[PDB]
Amino acid sequence: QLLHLMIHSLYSNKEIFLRELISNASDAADKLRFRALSNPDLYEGDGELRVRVSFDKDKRTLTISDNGVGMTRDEVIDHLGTIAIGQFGVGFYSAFIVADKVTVRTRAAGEKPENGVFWESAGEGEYTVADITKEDRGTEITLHLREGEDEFLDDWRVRSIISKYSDHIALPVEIEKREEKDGETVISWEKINKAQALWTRNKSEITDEEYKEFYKHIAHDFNDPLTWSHNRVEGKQEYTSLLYIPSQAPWDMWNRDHKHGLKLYVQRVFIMDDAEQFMPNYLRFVRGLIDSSDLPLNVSREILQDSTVTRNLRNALTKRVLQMLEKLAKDDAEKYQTFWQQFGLVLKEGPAEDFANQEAIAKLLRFASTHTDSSAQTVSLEDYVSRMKEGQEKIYYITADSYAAAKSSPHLELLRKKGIEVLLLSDRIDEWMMNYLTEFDGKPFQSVSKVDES
Amino acid sequence: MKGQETRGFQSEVKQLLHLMIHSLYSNKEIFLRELISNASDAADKLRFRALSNPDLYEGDGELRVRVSFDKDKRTLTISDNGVGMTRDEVIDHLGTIAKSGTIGQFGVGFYSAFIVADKVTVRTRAAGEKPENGVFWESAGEGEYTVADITKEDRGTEITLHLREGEDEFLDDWRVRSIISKYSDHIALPVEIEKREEKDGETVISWEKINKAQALWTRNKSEITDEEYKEFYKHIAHDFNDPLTWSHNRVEGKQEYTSLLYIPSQAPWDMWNRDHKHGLKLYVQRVFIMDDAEQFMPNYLRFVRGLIDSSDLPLNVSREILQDSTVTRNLRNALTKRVLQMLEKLAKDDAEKYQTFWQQFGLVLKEGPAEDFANQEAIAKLLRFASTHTDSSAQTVSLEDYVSRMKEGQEKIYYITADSYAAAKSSPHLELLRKKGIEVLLLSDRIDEWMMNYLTEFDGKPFQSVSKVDES
Repeated sequence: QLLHLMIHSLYSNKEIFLRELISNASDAADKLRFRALSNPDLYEGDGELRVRVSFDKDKRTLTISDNGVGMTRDEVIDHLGTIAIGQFGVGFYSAFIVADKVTVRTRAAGEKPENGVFWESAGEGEYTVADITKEDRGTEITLHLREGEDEFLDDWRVRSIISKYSDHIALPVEIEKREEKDGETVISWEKINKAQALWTRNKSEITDEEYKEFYKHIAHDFNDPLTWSHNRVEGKQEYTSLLYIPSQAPWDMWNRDHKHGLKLYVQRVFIMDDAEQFMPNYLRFVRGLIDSSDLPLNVSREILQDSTVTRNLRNALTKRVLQMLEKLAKDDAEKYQTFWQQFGLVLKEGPAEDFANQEAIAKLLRFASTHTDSSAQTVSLEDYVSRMKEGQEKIYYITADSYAAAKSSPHLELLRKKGIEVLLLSDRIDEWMMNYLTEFDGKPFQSVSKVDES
Repeated sequence: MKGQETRGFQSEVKQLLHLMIHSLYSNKEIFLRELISNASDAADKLRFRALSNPDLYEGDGELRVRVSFDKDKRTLTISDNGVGMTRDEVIDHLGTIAKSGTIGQFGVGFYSAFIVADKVTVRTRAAGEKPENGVFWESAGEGEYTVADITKEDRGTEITLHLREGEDEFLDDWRVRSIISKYSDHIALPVEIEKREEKDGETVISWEKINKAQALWTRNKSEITDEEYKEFYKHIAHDFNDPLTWSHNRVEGKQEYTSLLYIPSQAPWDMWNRDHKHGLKLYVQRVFIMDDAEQFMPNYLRFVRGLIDSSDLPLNVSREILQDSTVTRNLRNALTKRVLQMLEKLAKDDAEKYQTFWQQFGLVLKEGPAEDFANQEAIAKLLRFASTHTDSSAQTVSLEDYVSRMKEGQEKIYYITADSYAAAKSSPHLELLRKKGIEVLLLSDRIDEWMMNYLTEFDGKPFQSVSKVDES
């Protein structure tokens, strides 16, 4: 039970806990830097945010300490007391793959050090909570390594790993550096981290693993993105965007209770997650961030809804997704087919929602067809067009509930006989979509079906 | 259906779950991969018990797995004709699962399944049993299951998922046909999908193979995709991680066999265990013999996963035999060399992936210079160290690299031994050397010490250290 299912689902990469606590640190710092803008005292001492990693080979413990927003006993109770922010939970329990005891100690931002929180668990089922006095604010996680997990006690190996999960993080990730220097012990801290907000760096110098690690960072997805697009704009609109396209559709995609939007930053200051006013509905699947100069620091989820600057930004961002997608479509056909398998049904509600970009959208669509006796929705409108017979004016299509149903079940033999190709639309939404996508490249569509004799 | 009896209760639940569902939403299409891999295995086991009793095939000797669905009923079936299940194997394996709702992989599959289906039904009959001993099984995957004895002429297992709503992609021909094609390109057992067709009033059913159906290692290197390889690894190693590289080789002549050997991206949680799980997968004349056959690799390479098809071994061969078998010894030696060539290559083609390998297995590989003198030289090149040459603790120093950087007139390879990279770096009395400017390997692994008592020289050059044992 405990063993198997995970030894294969999560234990795959037992380093997972590490690329989470660090991610949590990179977010706790963000929140703090946002509160402290208008409330300097929160920094109460050190304003140089960083996450520190260190180990005690003798005591067998790895520690990760950050000085960000820290937590409240309620915030803690909430994440670790699940059943009789989110990543912290995953990272915590995920740590047990490599640890038999994980201990947390945190004191909140702007709080009496006497209001610190202490939470511990030896894995199993019994935890330990306690109010305590924590001097420096932030969160500190101490792991007690199991036998055989001594790789997290080797300066080299540990350093190396940490790198793999922070080159994309802006928060400095410092590693302890003791050096036996005359008599006493000189304790230093050097940073492994390049420490610059990813979207801030020049595309030229960002590795693919960095873009990929960064996607998993903001989207909270174990999978890699299919493509992305990094763009910096100046002038009319001044902002920086970095948008992704997953490779697997999230479970909450087909729900009224979403998970969509872009991560919003203003003047490099974090504002909120899931700013849904930035992408139209037919692009719910896009993930990414936007860092605007033209938006106030005090923007409201409410403001963006009636915000013109936002609509303008949304329109611009919309076209980038469409370009990204077409570039993918020409650059790597195999991944686009993946895209289409995961999101084709979401993209089909675009012709009725976005007609300024209708042509573009239509080019990204794929269809099943008579041109191959398979149901592979591999056919593109342009392809269809290129194969039309001389004298053919219309793009023919049939609608049904099944590929099968629409294939040899209708009355398309006249067309078959004339050697004309017929799109075989068979998705629940196709019928509705065809009310808005009425012509492509100057050639109008037309269905086959019953009842019609002028 | 006689004797329908419902069985309910057990008592366990927490942490684990939420953690898994998190990863079982990462890919709901996975349950399909499991069932297909399962039928693939429930097929090799039938072929093993085969020759010892050719009557188990009861007619159909063409093993396969059929996938089909019914949109109106919202069902998806994955029936194979492999070995099957005994009422007890059923209750034993399928019971535990149903009890913790809300061998081995036989669970991931059904678990992910329930995420997708609000009901899974399993009609089965183990090979070599009267059609009357057919076992039925079902469960809303809530807390209780139902069992009954049914009659199933057809041997094998017939799993059926009733799809939850919103899970319509699994009733979609195109859609379903891909995933299958995705999780079977690397499988030998044929994977067929139903091809229904109404012929003038009637409805004729046929089955078309979507699968290539060739044993991966039986195909030419050229023809195999880098992806088919990676997926084949996961299938036999049970490791969701891609491997770093591999080595496919078909040897003809004096030694008739084929070998596919991989080098995992990460050390499992049992590398340093006396309850291992280490060994290759043995095949004889293409027929599956056994798993984790540790008699084929030297202990210092226990990290290697892969398989082997011997043409010089009897369809008998047992662990006990391989152990005392000459043919085997010559193979372990042959494979050992191939692993080192592979490793040696990796170091050349991708200094970065090799640095991963080092990181993951460097310490296991350090036992080799003293447990295999015959190859001590090759092994010595593969090792990597943290020298003074760069102000870093990174273990990126080749011993060959070292032979280079050696002020003329120098003939010894110098090294320090410490408990930490820290100690080793300056804690000693290095100065004298630092002055004359000489490269010094900084060793900080517990095993290093043991190793330096046997690793005497490398490139004709002997090793000399800068010792210091200061304890009152």
